[PDB]
Amino acid sequence: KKVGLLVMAYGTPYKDEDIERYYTDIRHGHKPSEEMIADLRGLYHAIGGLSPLAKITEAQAYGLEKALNDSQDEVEFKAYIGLKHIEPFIEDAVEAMHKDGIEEAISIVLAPHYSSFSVEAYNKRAKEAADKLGGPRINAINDWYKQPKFIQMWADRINETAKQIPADELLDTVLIVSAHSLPEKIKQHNDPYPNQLQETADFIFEKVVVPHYALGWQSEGKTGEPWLGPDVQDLTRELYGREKYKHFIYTPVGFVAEHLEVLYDNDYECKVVTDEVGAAYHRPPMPNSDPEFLEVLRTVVWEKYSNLE
Ligand SMILES: CC1=C(CCC(=O)O)c2cc3nc(cc4[nH]c(cc5[nH]c(cc1n2)c(C)c5CCC(=O)O)c(CCC(=O)O)c4C)C(CCC(=O)O)=C3C
Repeated sequence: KKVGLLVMAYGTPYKDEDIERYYTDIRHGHKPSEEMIADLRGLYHAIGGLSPLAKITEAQAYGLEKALNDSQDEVEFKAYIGLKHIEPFIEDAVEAMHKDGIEEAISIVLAPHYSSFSVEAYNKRAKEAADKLGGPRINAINDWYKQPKFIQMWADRINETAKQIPADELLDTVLIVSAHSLPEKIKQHNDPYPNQLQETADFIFEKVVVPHYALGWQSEGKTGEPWLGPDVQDLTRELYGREKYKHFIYTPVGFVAEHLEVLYDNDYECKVVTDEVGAAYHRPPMPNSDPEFLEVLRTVVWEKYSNLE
Protein backbone atom coordinates (compact mmCIF):
# COMPACT_ATOMS: atom_id res chain seq x y z
CA LYS A 1 0.00 0.00 0.00
CA LYS A 2 1.17 3.49 -0.92
CA VAL A 3 1.18 6.38 1.57
CA GLY A 4 -0.11 9.76 0.46
CA LEU A 5 2.07 12.86 0.65
CA LEU A 6 -0.34 15.81 0.76
CA VAL A 7 1.88 18.77 -0.17
CA MET A 8 -0.02 22.03 0.32
CA ALA A 9 0.65 25.59 -0.81
CA TYR A 10 -1.20 28.84 -1.40
CA GLY A 11 -1.73 28.61 -5.15
CA THR A 12 -0.99 31.02 -7.98
CA PRO A 13 -2.82 31.92 -11.20
CA TYR A 14 -1.84 29.88 -14.24
CA LYS A 15 -3.29 32.43 -16.69
CA ASP A 16 -4.45 36.04 -16.68
CA GLU A 17 -8.06 34.85 -16.86
CA ASP A 18 -7.68 32.96 -13.57
CA ILE A 19 -6.92 36.15 -11.62
CA GLU A 20 -10.51 37.07 -10.79
CA ARG A 21 -11.63 33.65 -9.52
CA TYR A 22 -8.28 33.43 -7.70
CA TYR A 23 -8.69 36.84 -6.05
CA THR A 24 -12.28 35.96 -5.15
CA ASP A 25 -11.26 32.67 -3.54
CA ILE A 26 -8.65 34.64 -1.58
CA ARG A 27 -11.38 37.11 -0.58
CA HIS A 28 -13.63 34.22 0.53
CA GLY A 29 -16.35 34.64 -2.07
CA HIS A 30 -16.22 38.44 -2.33
CA LYS A 31 -15.43 39.47 -5.89
CA PRO A 32 -12.66 42.07 -6.32
CA SER A 33 -13.29 45.38 -8.00
CA GLU A 34 -12.42 45.50 -11.69
CA GLU A 35 -9.72 48.04 -10.79
CA MET A 36 -8.52 45.86 -7.89
CA ILE A 37 -8.06 43.04 -10.39
CA ALA A 38 -6.20 45.48 -12.61
CA ASP A 39 -3.72 46.31 -9.85
CA LEU A 40 -3.10 42.62 -9.15
CA ARG A 41 -2.58 42.01 -12.86
CA GLY A 42 -0.11 44.89 -12.81
CA LEU A 43 1.82 43.30 -9.96
CA TYR A 44 2.00 39.98 -11.80
CA HIS A 45 3.14 41.88 -14.90
CA ALA A 46 5.89 43.64 -12.93
CA ILE A 47 7.53 40.35 -11.89
CA GLY A 48 7.59 39.03 -15.46
CA GLY A 49 4.05 38.15 -16.51
CA LEU A 50 3.12 35.46 -13.99
CA SER A 51 4.68 33.79 -11.02
CA PRO A 52 6.96 30.73 -11.33
CA LEU A 53 5.33 29.46 -8.12
CA ALA A 54 3.18 26.96 -10.02
CA LYS A 55 6.18 25.14 -11.49
CA ILE A 56 8.29 25.59 -8.34
CA THR A 57 5.61 24.03 -6.12
CA GLU A 58 5.40 21.01 -8.44
CA ALA A 59 9.19 20.59 -8.44
CA GLN A 60 9.08 20.79 -4.64
CA ALA A 61 6.36 18.17 -4.16
CA TYR A 62 7.50 15.69 -6.82
CA GLY A 63 11.09 16.34 -5.81
CA LEU A 64 10.21 15.40 -2.23
CA GLU A 65 8.20 12.39 -3.40
CA LYS A 66 11.24 11.25 -5.36
CA ALA A 67 13.65 12.07 -2.54
CA LEU A 68 11.67 10.05 0.01
CA ASN A 69 11.34 7.01 -2.26
CA ASP A 70 14.97 7.04 -3.42
CA SER A 71 16.12 7.00 0.23
CA GLN A 72 14.20 3.94 1.47
CA ASP A 73 12.54 0.68 0.43
CA GLU A 74 9.98 0.37 3.22
CA VAL A 75 7.26 2.55 1.69
CA GLU A 76 6.30 4.25 -1.54
CA PHE A 77 5.01 7.79 -1.18
CA LYS A 78 2.61 9.24 -3.74
CA ALA A 79 2.58 13.03 -3.80
CA TYR A 80 -0.69 14.93 -4.12
CA ILE A 81 -0.63 18.72 -4.47
CA GLY A 82 -3.42 20.59 -2.71
CA LEU A 83 -3.50 24.33 -3.23
CA LYS A 84 -5.42 26.82 -1.11
CA HIS A 85 -7.03 29.26 -3.57
CA ILE A 86 -6.77 27.57 -6.99
CA GLU A 87 -7.06 24.08 -8.41
CA PRO A 88 -5.84 21.47 -7.56
CA PHE A 89 -7.59 22.44 -4.33
CA ILE A 90 -6.87 20.81 -0.97
CA GLU A 91 -10.22 19.05 -1.26
CA ASP A 92 -9.48 17.87 -4.81
CA ALA A 93 -6.26 16.25 -3.58
CA VAL A 94 -7.85 14.41 -0.63
CA GLU A 95 -10.67 13.25 -2.90
CA ALA A 96 -8.00 11.85 -5.22
CA MET A 97 -6.19 9.96 -2.46
CA HIS A 98 -9.53 8.37 -1.55
CA LYS A 99 -10.24 7.36 -5.15
CA ASP A 100 -6.74 5.88 -5.42
CA GLY A 101 -7.23 3.92 -2.19
CA ILE A 102 -4.76 5.69 0.10
CA GLU A 103 -5.47 4.76 3.72
CA GLU A 104 -2.80 6.88 5.44
CA ALA A 105 -1.27 10.19 4.40
CA ILE A 106 1.22 12.69 5.79
CA SER A 107 0.32 16.30 4.99
CA ILE A 108 2.93 19.06 4.80
CA VAL A 109 2.58 22.78 4.10
CA LEU A 110 5.34 24.53 2.14
CA ALA A 111 5.60 27.13 4.90
CA PRO A 112 7.97 26.35 7.79
CA HIS A 113 6.01 28.27 10.46
CA TYR A 114 2.60 27.67 12.01
CA SER A 115 -0.20 30.21 12.25
CA SER A 116 -3.95 30.14 12.75
CA PHE A 117 -4.41 31.97 9.41
CA SER A 118 -2.16 29.69 7.33
CA VAL A 119 -1.18 26.17 8.36
CA GLU A 120 -4.27 25.75 10.53
CA ALA A 121 -6.49 26.64 7.56
CA TYR A 122 -4.75 24.03 5.38
CA ASN A 123 -5.02 21.25 7.97
CA LYS A 124 -8.66 21.90 8.86
CA ARG A 125 -9.62 21.82 5.18
CA ALA A 126 -7.75 18.58 4.46
CA LYS A 127 -9.08 16.80 7.54
CA GLU A 128 -12.66 17.96 6.96
CA ALA A 129 -12.18 16.55 3.46
CA ALA A 130 -10.77 13.30 4.84
CA ASP A 131 -13.67 12.90 7.29
CA LYS A 132 -16.48 13.43 4.78
CA LEU A 133 -15.03 10.68 2.56
CA GLY A 134 -13.84 8.44 5.40
CA GLY A 135 -10.29 8.30 4.09
CA PRO A 136 -7.39 8.74 3.89
CA ARG A 137 -6.28 9.20 7.49
CA ILE A 138 -4.25 12.43 7.34
CA ASN A 139 -1.37 12.89 9.79
CA ALA A 140 -0.40 16.55 9.55
CA ILE A 141 2.95 18.26 10.02
CA ASN A 142 2.36 21.61 11.74
CA ASP A 143 5.77 23.31 11.43
CA TRP A 144 9.36 22.48 10.52
CA TYR A 145 11.39 25.68 11.04
CA LYS A 146 13.36 24.10 13.92
CA GLN A 147 14.87 21.58 11.47
CA PRO A 148 18.67 22.00 11.80
CA LYS A 149 19.17 21.40 8.07
CA PHE A 150 16.63 24.18 7.49
CA ILE A 151 18.53 26.69 9.63
CA GLN A 152 21.89 25.65 8.18
CA MET A 153 20.65 26.03 4.59
CA TRP A 154 19.66 29.67 5.13
CA ALA A 155 22.83 30.40 7.11
CA ASP A 156 24.97 28.97 4.30
CA ARG A 157 23.22 31.20 1.76
CA ILE A 158 23.46 34.32 3.91
CA ASN A 159 27.15 33.57 4.48
CA GLU A 160 27.71 33.17 0.72
CA THR A 161 26.25 36.63 0.12
CA ALA A 162 28.14 38.09 3.09
CA LYS A 163 31.56 36.94 1.87
CA GLN A 164 30.87 39.02 -1.27
CA ILE A 165 30.59 42.21 0.83
CA PRO A 166 33.82 44.11 1.63
CA ALA A 167 34.98 43.05 5.09
CA ASP A 168 35.43 46.73 5.92
CA GLU A 169 31.69 47.05 5.18
CA LEU A 170 30.39 43.85 6.79
CA LEU A 171 30.13 45.64 10.14
CA ASP A 172 27.75 48.09 8.44
CA THR A 173 25.61 45.20 7.14
CA VAL A 174 22.29 44.01 8.59
CA LEU A 175 20.26 40.82 8.06
CA ILE A 176 16.49 41.36 7.74
CA VAL A 177 14.49 38.21 8.48
CA SER A 178 10.83 38.39 7.54
CA ALA A 179 7.63 36.51 6.81
CA HIS A 180 4.10 37.33 5.72
CA SER A 181 2.51 39.74 8.16
CA LEU A 182 -0.79 38.82 9.78
CA PRO A 183 -3.47 40.69 11.74
CA GLU A 184 -1.85 41.41 15.10
CA LYS A 185 -4.97 40.01 16.79
CA ILE A 186 -3.32 36.57 16.53
CA LYS A 187 -1.14 37.51 19.51
CA GLN A 188 -4.24 38.03 21.65
CA HIS A 189 -4.87 34.28 21.47
CA ASN A 190 -1.30 32.96 21.77
CA ASP A 191 -0.51 32.16 18.15
CA PRO A 192 3.07 30.79 18.05
CA TYR A 193 3.64 32.45 14.65
CA PRO A 194 5.44 35.65 15.72
CA ASN A 195 7.50 33.75 18.29
CA GLN A 196 8.44 31.08 15.75
CA LEU A 197 9.97 33.67 13.43
CA GLN A 198 11.98 35.24 16.24
CA GLU A 199 13.38 31.77 16.94
CA THR A 200 14.15 31.31 13.24
CA ALA A 201 15.92 34.68 13.12
CA ASP A 202 17.89 33.86 16.27
CA PHE A 203 18.84 30.35 15.15
CA ILE A 204 20.16 31.70 11.85
CA PHE A 205 21.91 34.73 13.33
CA GLU A 206 24.12 32.54 15.52
CA LYS A 207 25.34 30.74 12.38
CA VAL A 208 26.13 33.72 10.11
CA VAL A 209 28.91 36.28 9.80
CA VAL A 210 26.51 39.22 9.48
CA PRO A 211 26.93 41.31 12.65
CA HIS A 212 23.36 42.65 12.97
CA TYR A 213 19.84 41.36 12.38
CA ALA A 214 16.25 42.50 12.77
CA LEU A 215 12.86 40.83 12.36
CA GLY A 216 10.36 42.24 9.87
CA TRP A 217 7.06 41.49 8.16
CA GLN A 218 5.73 41.96 4.64
CA SER A 219 2.55 41.97 2.54
CA GLU A 220 0.48 43.65 5.25
CA GLY A 221 -3.23 43.91 4.50
CA LYS A 222 -5.12 47.15 3.88
CA THR A 223 -7.59 46.42 6.71
CA GLY A 224 -7.81 49.35 9.10
CA GLU A 225 -6.97 46.71 11.67
CA PRO A 226 -3.34 46.62 12.87
CA TRP A 227 -1.00 44.01 11.40
CA LEU A 228 2.17 42.41 12.72
CA GLY A 229 4.96 44.97 12.50
CA PRO A 230 7.29 46.38 11.62
CA ASP A 231 7.03 46.32 7.84
CA VAL A 232 10.32 45.58 6.09
CA GLN A 233 10.25 48.93 4.28
CA ASP A 234 9.62 50.91 7.46
CA LEU A 235 12.20 48.81 9.31
CA THR A 236 14.79 49.51 6.61
CA ARG A 237 14.31 53.27 6.98
CA GLU A 238 14.21 53.00 10.77
CA LEU A 239 17.40 50.92 10.68
CA TYR A 240 19.26 53.22 8.29
CA GLY A 241 18.24 56.19 10.43
CA ARG A 242 19.71 54.76 13.64
CA GLU A 243 22.73 52.81 12.37
CA LYS A 244 23.36 53.97 8.77
CA TYR A 245 23.81 50.45 7.41
CA LYS A 246 25.51 50.19 4.02
CA HIS A 247 24.21 46.72 3.13
CA PHE A 248 20.78 45.16 3.68
CA ILE A 249 20.46 41.38 3.32
CA TYR A 250 16.82 40.29 3.15
CA THR A 251 15.85 36.69 4.00
CA PRO A 252 12.06 36.19 3.73
CA VAL A 253 12.35 32.85 5.50
CA GLY A 254 8.60 32.44 5.96
CA PHE A 255 8.56 31.67 2.22
CA VAL A 256 10.23 28.86 0.29
CA ALA A 257 9.98 30.02 -3.32
CA GLU A 258 10.68 33.04 -5.52
CA HIS A 259 7.07 34.15 -6.02
CA LEU A 260 5.19 37.46 -6.03
CA GLU A 261 5.51 38.19 -2.30
CA VAL A 262 9.30 37.90 -2.66
CA LEU A 263 9.82 39.37 -6.13
CA TYR A 264 7.63 42.39 -5.32
CA ASP A 265 7.66 43.07 -1.57
CA ASN A 266 11.43 42.60 -1.36
CA ASP A 267 13.12 42.76 -4.77
CA TYR A 268 11.18 45.94 -5.59
CA GLU A 269 9.75 47.67 -2.50
CA CYS A 270 12.63 47.04 -0.09
CA LYS A 271 15.07 47.73 -2.92
CA VAL A 272 13.48 51.14 -3.49
CA VAL A 273 14.10 52.05 0.15
CA THR A 274 17.77 51.02 0.07
CA ASP A 275 18.33 53.09 -3.08
CA GLU A 276 16.62 56.11 -1.53
CA VAL A 277 18.96 55.98 1.48
CA GLY A 278 21.96 54.93 -0.62
CA ALA A 279 22.34 51.41 0.79
CA ALA A 280 22.98 48.19 -1.12
CA TYR A 281 20.34 45.49 -1.58
CA HIS A 282 20.96 41.75 -1.25
CA ARG A 283 18.44 38.90 -1.34
CA PRO A 284 19.79 35.34 -1.37
CA PRO A 285 18.11 32.86 -3.72
CA MET A 286 15.05 31.18 -2.25
CA PRO A 287 15.02 27.42 -1.59
CA ASN A 288 12.76 26.52 -4.57
CA SER A 289 13.64 22.95 -5.73
CA ASP A 290 17.27 22.90 -4.57
CA PRO A 291 18.46 19.40 -3.55
CA GLU A 292 19.36 20.79 -0.12
CA PHE A 293 15.83 22.10 0.39
CA LEU A 294 14.36 18.81 -0.82
CA GLU A 295 16.59 16.98 1.66
CA VAL A 296 15.22 19.24 4.41
CA LEU A 297 11.68 18.21 3.49
CA ARG A 298 12.63 14.54 3.05
CA THR A 299 13.99 14.57 6.60
CA VAL A 300 10.91 16.40 7.89
CA VAL A 301 8.60 13.82 6.32
CA TRP A 302 10.69 10.73 7.10
CA GLU A 303 10.68 11.78 10.77
CA LYS A 304 6.90 12.21 10.91
CA TYR A 305 6.51 8.75 9.38
CA SER A 306 8.98 7.25 11.86
CA ASN A 307 7.19 8.76 14.87
CA LEU A 308 3.74 7.94 13.46
CA GLU A 309 3.71 4.68 15.45
C1 LIG B 1 0.34 33.62 5.83
C2 LIG B 1 0.37 33.79 4.33
C3 LIG B 1 1.28 33.23 3.44
C4 LIG B 1 2.43 32.32 3.77
C5 LIG B 1 2.02 30.84 3.88
C6 LIG B 1 1.39 30.23 2.63
O1 LIG B 1 2.12 30.05 1.63
O2 LIG B 1 0.17 29.94 2.67
C7 LIG B 1 0.91 33.68 2.13
C8 LIG B 1 1.53 33.36 0.91
C9 LIG B 1 1.23 33.87 -0.35
N1 LIG B 1 0.31 34.85 -0.61
C10 LIG B 1 0.26 34.96 -1.97
C11 LIG B 1 -0.54 35.84 -2.64
C12 LIG B 1 -1.57 36.64 -2.13
N2 LIG B 1 -1.97 36.70 -0.81
C13 LIG B 1 -3.04 37.55 -0.68
C14 LIG B 1 -3.71 37.84 0.52
C15 LIG B 1 -3.45 37.34 1.78
N3 LIG B 1 -2.44 36.46 2.04
C16 LIG B 1 -2.49 36.22 3.38
C17 LIG B 1 -1.65 35.33 4.07
C18 LIG B 1 -0.58 34.58 3.58
N4 LIG B 1 -0.21 34.49 2.25
C19 LIG B 1 -3.55 37.01 4.01
C20 LIG B 1 -3.85 37.07 5.48
C21 LIG B 1 -4.22 37.62 2.99
C22 LIG B 1 -5.47 38.43 3.16
C23 LIG B 1 -6.58 38.10 2.17
C24 LIG B 1 -7.96 38.49 2.64
O3 LIG B 1 -8.38 39.63 2.36
O4 LIG B 1 -8.63 37.63 3.28
C25 LIG B 1 -3.36 38.03 -2.00
C26 LIG B 1 -4.48 38.97 -2.33
C27 LIG B 1 -3.99 40.37 -2.71
C28 LIG B 1 -2.98 40.95 -1.73
O5 LIG B 1 -3.42 41.57 -0.73
O6 LIG B 1 -1.76 40.77 -1.96
C29 LIG B 1 -2.47 37.47 -2.88
C30 LIG B 1 -2.41 37.67 -4.36
C31 LIG B 1 1.12 33.98 -2.61
C32 LIG B 1 1.21 33.70 -4.08
C33 LIG B 1 2.22 34.56 -4.82
C34 LIG B 1 2.23 34.23 -6.30
O7 LIG B 1 1.13 34.10 -6.88
O8 LIG B 1 3.33 34.07 -6.85
C35 LIG B 1 1.79 33.34 -1.60
C36 LIG B 1 2.81 32.25 -1.72
